Amino acid sequence: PQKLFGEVTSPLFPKPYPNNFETTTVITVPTGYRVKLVFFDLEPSEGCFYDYVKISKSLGRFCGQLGSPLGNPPGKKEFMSQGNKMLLTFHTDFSNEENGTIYKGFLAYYQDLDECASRSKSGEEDPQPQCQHLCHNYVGGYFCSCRPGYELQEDTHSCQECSSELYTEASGYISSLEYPRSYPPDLRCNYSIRVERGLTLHLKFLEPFDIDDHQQVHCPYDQLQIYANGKNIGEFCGKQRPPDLDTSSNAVDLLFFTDESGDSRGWKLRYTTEI
Amino acid sequence: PQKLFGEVTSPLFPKPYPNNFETTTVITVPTGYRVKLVFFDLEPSEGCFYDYVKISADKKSLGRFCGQLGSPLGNPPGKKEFMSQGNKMLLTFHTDFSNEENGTIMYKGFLAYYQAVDLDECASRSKSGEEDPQPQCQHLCHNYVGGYFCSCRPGYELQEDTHSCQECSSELYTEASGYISSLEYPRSYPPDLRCNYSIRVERGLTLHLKFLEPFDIDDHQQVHCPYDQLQIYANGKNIGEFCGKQRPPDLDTSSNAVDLLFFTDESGDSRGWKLRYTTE
Ligand SMILES: *[C@@H]1O[C@H](CO)[C@@H](O[C@@H]2O[C@H](CO)[C@@H](O[C@@H]3O[C@H](CO[C@H]4O[C@H](CO)[C@@H](O)[C@H](O)[C@@H]4O)[C@@H](O)[C@H](O[C@H]4O[C@H](CO)[C@@H](O[C@@H]5O[C@H](CO)[C@H](O)[C@H](O)[C@H]5O)[C@H](O)[C@@H]4O)[C@@H]3O)[C@H](O)[C@H]2NC(C)=O)[C@H](O)[C@H]1NC(C)=O
Ligand SMILES: *[C@@H]1O[C@H](CO)[C@@H](O[C@@H]2O[C@H](CO)[C@@H](O[C@@H]3O[C@H](CO[C@H]4O[C@H](CO)[C@@H](O)[C@H](O)[C@@H]4O)[C@@H](O)[C@H](O[C@H]4O[C@H](CO)[C@@H](O[C@@H]5O[C@H](CO)[C@H](O)[C@H](O)[C@H]5O)[C@H](O)[C@@H]4O)[C@@H]3O)[C@H](O)[C@H]2NC(C)=O)[C@H](O)[C@H]1NC(C)=O
Ligand SMILES: *[C@@H]1O[C@H](CO)[C@@H](O)[C@H](O)[C@H]1NC(C)=O
Ligand SMILES: [Ca+2]
Ligand SMILES: [Ca+2]
Ligand SMILES: [Ca+2]
Ligand SMILES: [Ca+2]
Ligand SMILES: [Ca+2]
Ligand SMILES: [Ca+2]
Ligand code: NA
Ligand code: NA
Repeated sequence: PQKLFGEVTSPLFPKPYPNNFETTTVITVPTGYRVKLVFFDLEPSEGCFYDYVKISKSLGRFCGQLGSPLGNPPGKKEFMSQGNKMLLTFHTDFSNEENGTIYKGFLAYYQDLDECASRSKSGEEDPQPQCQHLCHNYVGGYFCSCRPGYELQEDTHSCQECSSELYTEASGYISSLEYPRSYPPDLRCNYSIRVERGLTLHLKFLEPFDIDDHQQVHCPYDQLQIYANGKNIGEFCGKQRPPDLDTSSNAVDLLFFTDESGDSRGWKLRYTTEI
Repeated sequence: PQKLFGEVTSPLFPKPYPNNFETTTVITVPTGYRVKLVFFDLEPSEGCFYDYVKISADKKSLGRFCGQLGSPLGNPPGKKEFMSQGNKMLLTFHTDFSNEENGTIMYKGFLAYYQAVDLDECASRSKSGEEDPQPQCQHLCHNYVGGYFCSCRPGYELQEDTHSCQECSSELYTEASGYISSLEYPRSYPPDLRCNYSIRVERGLTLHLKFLEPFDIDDHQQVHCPYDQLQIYANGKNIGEFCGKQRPPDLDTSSNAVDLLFFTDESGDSRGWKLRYTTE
């Protein structure tokens, strides 16, 4: 159910616990949270065979009076669960007169984290919430966010096609995915711009340019084809920047033909207007 | 109202921002909480005079910055977390009349996110525990969603302020053998208290008594017990005004019911007293 916090009396508190008893109380804090727990007048015993409060994978089993040394006394230390569920167990054997010739009990209190905080043991072995770029530590679970562009559909894990990234402004910057790091392969991209009618576009490339090339046949691996006003104007590849050009039109289409194994760095560009 | 999370767009996003503009968006997450905020394509400038985004917590200046992302020496913010002291967040967006720098006329804007992570004053204590308002607990406290409350001494529950953790009205005991001590042994006793601990055993028995060490009640050596008094009423009548440093001796009650009473001074130096009782 819905449990902010609560109090667990050992049954009959503060009147002593009845001997011969084993009752379990189970916390169910809201799912996706961690529980907190603090306070113990019971019978000490080495290893707590006589009496013990078993509490949780297993946290511990202890017994004993508060200010008593060599009685395994638990105290008031915090201990957080990994998941939404907490488990208490109370066991008192038949004798509260152990070490005989004839204990009140215990009254405690109970009350979240995010796997982006420290990636407990690994990122790809537990049920994968992790993200390559980043994630956020919030109250109410955890969601993801990546390097800007598309918003990584429903799973929010992967950080994702180039259908139409739109741009209808005069001058802008366009870079390949994740520049200057190695470019992503196996992509058929289209960057299209239709500028306000009555202009041509002045173009100026930048370095280091990087597309894996072949010096015997130009651009078998990757291709960078440029379609002007509806027609083909160049298949570029290599490492050194091609020279500046003028379009003489008000609208264009750019496309990217990449390989299936990326070693190179990429390509970055700038475009301006002139009347 | 009810605000889990949300995003603050520079007006007209992703289309560029209109110059001559100053719009302020204020987060009001539920009270008793903190806001968290992370992401910026704006105009860099030394000191962010041209354009700047001015942002602050409860009642304190966080910062004012600007500049493009991969730009050094532009005071660029990034996506770093910054938590408020309080429940209310304050964003301010300022654009001067000129974004047209280098003869190279223009920035998309900014699209951010804010959350409502709780705060629990039992987690830490900024500079001290006794200097911040309503010091909720001396002993311990609890870290919960919606603030923090306290509780002490499994008897009474620390009246209205829920700060102090203090009275001995009637602490009852109807068991055979038990241990009784002054409050907070072996440490020094609280003075100025009129306490009454009484026990009535099932009829047909007497009670054997055995003190424990070291006994301590502030005394005077010429006339006994001026500051503190330890008066003991058996079967309804008085049996002793005891004080000093050495333990009194064992006794036999000869009754099925008794009454204890304690007269404290208003200044404690001693430690206290501990005892054990059995049946016959
Ligand atoms: C990269 O991305 C660009 C994006 O623009 C893209 O260019 C676009 O190509 C497509 C190709 O399908 C064009 O779509 C249609 O093209 C029709 C051409 O007709 C010839 O070819 C047909 C076969 O495809 C053939 O059947 C015909 O007989 C003829 O031979 C055209 O008829 C059609 O017209 C509609 O256009 C728009 C919708 O885009 C409608 O609305 C108008 O929109 C514009 C703004 O876009 C404006 O605001 C107007 O006011 C508004 O009315 C319109 O009413 C028609 O119904 C349609 O155009 C795209 O037009 C073309 N985009 C352009 C020209 O801007 C590249 O090809 C991509 N590169 C790739 C894929 O490699
Ligand atoms: C420390 O704590 C003890 C408490 O144990 C306390 O002793 C208590 O003193 C008071 C005195 O006010 C007793 O209360 C009543 O005493 C009546 C005596 O009557 C004489 O004195 C009156 C003035 O005090 C005077 O007006 C009369 O005319 C007369 O001269 C007595 O009659 C009365 O009887 C009622 O007792 C109980 C309520 O206590 C009633 O209910 C019963 O309760 C028990 C369990 O408690 C059980 O469940 C029964 O089934 C139930 O019926 C009953 O009906 C009578 O009406 C009442 O006793 C306390 O009794 C007395 N407690 C004792 C003796 O245990 C000390 O003074 C304290 N010391 C401090 C504070 O320093
Ligand atoms: C166990 O026996 C009695 C309990 O009646 C106790 O007094 C004694 O000290 C105990 N033995 C120990 C502590 O060795
Ligand atoms: Ca027992
Ligand atoms: Ca979370
Ligand atoms: Ca390559
Ligand atoms: Ca501006
Ligand atoms: Ca709190
Ligand atoms: Ca004294
Ligand atoms: Na690249
Ligand atoms: Na004391």
